Amino acid sequence: QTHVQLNLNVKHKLGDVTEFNRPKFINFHATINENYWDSANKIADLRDDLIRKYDVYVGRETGMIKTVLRNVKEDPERPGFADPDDLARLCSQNKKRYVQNTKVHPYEKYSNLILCNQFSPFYPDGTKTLKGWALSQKDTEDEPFGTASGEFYGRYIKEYFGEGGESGEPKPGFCEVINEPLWDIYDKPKAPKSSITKLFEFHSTIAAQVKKFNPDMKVGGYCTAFPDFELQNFGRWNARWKQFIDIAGKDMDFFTIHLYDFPCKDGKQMYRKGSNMEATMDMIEQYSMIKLGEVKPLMISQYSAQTHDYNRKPWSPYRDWLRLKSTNSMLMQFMERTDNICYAMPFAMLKSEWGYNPKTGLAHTARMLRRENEPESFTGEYVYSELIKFYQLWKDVKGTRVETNCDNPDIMCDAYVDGKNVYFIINNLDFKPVDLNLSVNGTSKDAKSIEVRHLYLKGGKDGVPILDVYDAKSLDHFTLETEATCVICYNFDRKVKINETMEEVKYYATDYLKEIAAGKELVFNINNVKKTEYGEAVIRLGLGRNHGLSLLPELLVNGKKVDIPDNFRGDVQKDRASFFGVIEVPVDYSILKGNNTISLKFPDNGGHVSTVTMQIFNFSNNIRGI
Ligand SMILES: OC[C@H]1O[C@@H](O[C@H]2[C@H]3OC[C@@H]2O[C@@H](O[C@H]2[C@@H](O)[C@@H](CO)O[C@@H](O[C@H]4[C@H]5OC[C@@H]4O[C@@H](O[C@@H]4[C@@H](O)[C@H](O)O[C@H](CO)[C@@H]4O)[C@H]5O)[C@@H]2O)[C@H]3O)[C@H](O)[C@@H](O)[C@H]1O
Ligand SMILES: [Ca+2]
Ligand SMILES: [Ca+2]
Repeated sequence: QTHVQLNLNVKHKLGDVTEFNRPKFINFHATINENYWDSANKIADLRDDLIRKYDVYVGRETGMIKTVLRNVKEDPERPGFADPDDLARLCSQNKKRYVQNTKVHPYEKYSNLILCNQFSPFYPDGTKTLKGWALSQKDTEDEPFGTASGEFYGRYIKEYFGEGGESGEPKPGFCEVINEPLWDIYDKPKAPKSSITKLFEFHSTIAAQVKKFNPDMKVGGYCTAFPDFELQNFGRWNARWKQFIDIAGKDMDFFTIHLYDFPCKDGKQMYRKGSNMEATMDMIEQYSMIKLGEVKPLMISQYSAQTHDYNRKPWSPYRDWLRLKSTNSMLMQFMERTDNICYAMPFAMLKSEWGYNPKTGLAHTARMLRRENEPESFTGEYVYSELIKFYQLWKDVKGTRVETNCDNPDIMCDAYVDGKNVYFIINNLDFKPVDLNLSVNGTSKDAKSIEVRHLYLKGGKDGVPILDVYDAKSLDHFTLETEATCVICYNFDRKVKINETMEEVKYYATDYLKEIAAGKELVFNINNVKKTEYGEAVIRLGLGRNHGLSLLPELLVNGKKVDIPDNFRGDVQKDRASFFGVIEVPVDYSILKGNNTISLKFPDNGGHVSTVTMQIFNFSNNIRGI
């Protein structure tokens, strides 16, 4: 059995973050004003049900800005620029419509918009708009590449947005430059394979133009489709994210990526959830520290699963389950880095009727709503898809984060205390059920009631997701299903007393990305580590190696041997072309100092140590009783 401990009197602080952030995490890729809320739905007031009743936030939108770009007239004085007057006119028309849409104004408190451009025709590669002109492709001293695209974006923001309600739509919280650009530039079928660094330069130019018109706006990039750093023996890292940080990092307010699991790509299962995404995120942070001297806030503006083998099929509950299980696991991992994550948005749209293709009968593959007669036909009124089960599972969850421990790296856990209520969340990265033994420490009182919520798959492949919700008299043991999540809600007679603190601090090494040779010591240094009397620690070894090569180096920390566990977070990456993941290594706190030397020695040749970082967990008192 796996032992899962909730220390509900011990605050878990990370930076200045001590609380669950519902807007940052419990959200979807929608806006309050899309017209799809207001027709063809079984529920008459769907905003009240989804946004208000479930307390769900928004959002992200790229379609309105695309429509304006594709239809705006060209400046007669400046070939390749949007006409400022016509741009102001189109934006004013849209503003007037927002101003008159008074029914949506009370929902602005649920909205913090991520604005982004779709790749085309915003990227100035010669693609013409519906008006027959292309954004300027110049790259001169006075007109650096992207000047016209940037001016369009800055003017759009200035002209369309107001300050809420009858003054116009609130300004976006975040402006991403461009969606998944290297997919179109380099990786898609028949891509032109034009310059990669030119796209990075373009980001600095866009940021400068947006800020010329809108001085306080936050700009970010590069909104990566598939951040796959280990490919070509880390040549992909070196050509892409490394260069983006070197070229544009200083000009970005935030970094942004997309993270998708591949549960079914020609029958293969290639996951990011677990150790792989830990390696991706650690590498961005570590190289940002080396080059920029600071970790940049990270946005994940689309995440969950891409379901290739089901993307030419009609809707099913099973396809929704594939998305659900990736969402829950990735969310837990983003919650662990809440101090350096500014926004994480599951890729689920409200309705996306525009994505229905009548030639094939295929609807959009990531919808909160589906028509009642799907999958047989795209007819009938809209009802919730199975993706609503995510928001049902996470309903009410809020409060001050408290310490949890689960002695199986395939089991992730977290917990939040909201007055009398405690939410204990447990997620399974393993591909079988896991029996859990639960301990709740730090109070002398038993809970008044326990509500168990368990989201799992019934019936195997092509089965259905089930959200079981029930009251329990006690919960000392619980079997968490394959890739499942539970949210256990404890209700107490009186407010829970939080009287200790565990402060987590993450430390980076002085260097990174070292080639592995057999028998050759690799030395990393992690310095200025602050210790207290009582604490715990985890060393984080990012390894990128071909299959068959050892993931069990000899590890010395300050000259002392430290064992590496056989088990790490998530799957062994069998169907991936190589292993890329962080191996988390508990380390005796007494071995650590302020300046630390971490030595690795492998028995075999090949691959890299991508990063070595360390989490320190410092206690306010002897909370373990050692
Ligand atoms: O499209 C017009 C429409 O856009 C709407 O806004 C879009 C904008 O923000 C939300 C909407 O979707 C986003 O784009 C994503 C979306 O189109 C999904 C599909 O639902 O696709 C995602 O990209 C996919 C596609 O291209 C890159 C990525 O993967 C690709 O698949 C590949 C496989 O085919 C292959 O076998 O394997 C490789 C890996 O090796 C890939 O997996 C492909 O599926 C998009 O990110 C944003 O564009 C707007 O709201 C509307 O008004 C209207 O403008
Ligand atoms: Ca990309
Ligand atoms: Ca990449």
